[PDB]
Amino acid sequence: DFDSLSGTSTTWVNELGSVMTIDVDRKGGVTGYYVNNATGCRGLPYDLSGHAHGSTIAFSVVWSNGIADCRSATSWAGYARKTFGGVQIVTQWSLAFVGKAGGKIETGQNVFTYQ
Amino acid sequence: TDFDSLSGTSTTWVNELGSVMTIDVDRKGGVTGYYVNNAGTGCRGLPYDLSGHAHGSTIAFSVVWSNGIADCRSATSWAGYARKTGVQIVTQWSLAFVGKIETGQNVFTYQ
Repeated sequence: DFDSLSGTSTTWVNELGSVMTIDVDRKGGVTGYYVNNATGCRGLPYDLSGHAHGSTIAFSVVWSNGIADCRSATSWAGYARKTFGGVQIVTQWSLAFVGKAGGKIETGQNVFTYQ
Repeated sequence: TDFDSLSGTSTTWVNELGSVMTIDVDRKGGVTGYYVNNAGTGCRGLPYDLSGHAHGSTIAFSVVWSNGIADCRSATSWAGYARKTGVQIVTQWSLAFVGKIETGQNVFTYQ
């Protein structure tokens, strides 16, 4: 349950080796940071914010940190899935970026495992 | 113009389903405000908090559908870009509920 992360800091990794550390407060506020391993802005920390309640969570990263700006933003929505024994976050992500052709939106799936 | 131009401002946007959001962009591009689902659906006609971040021409924000009044056991995230046509935000959304995931597109029109 995301309410069980109240007052904790936890690190999670997805199938690409992208990592996030999320702090969930007593009201379900989510702060932390994300390191992308996919793409541009690889290996640098980006600020992350969102919210969790019950079995669902959502969080956002803008890919600009004052070092590398990938002219893009990603948001994730997910649900908690308990594993034999652990808990994973099963997400769908939305990506927006501005390139030569202007704005483009993309989508995919990411599963985050608790470390 | 782009989201940097909204720093220190509060603005209202309406999507093609007639749902409404108000976004407050702080001086560092933090986004806070409220979302009202008007679609059909649960958690309808009540403000939910939204949070996210904006920089340049892109924005990302999310809503967890629990506000201490109605809980729809779900979370929606949007990522989008600002487009001049009027100014619109073209978004892709992801919705996670119960566990299942749905996706779609919303276009928000500045009021």
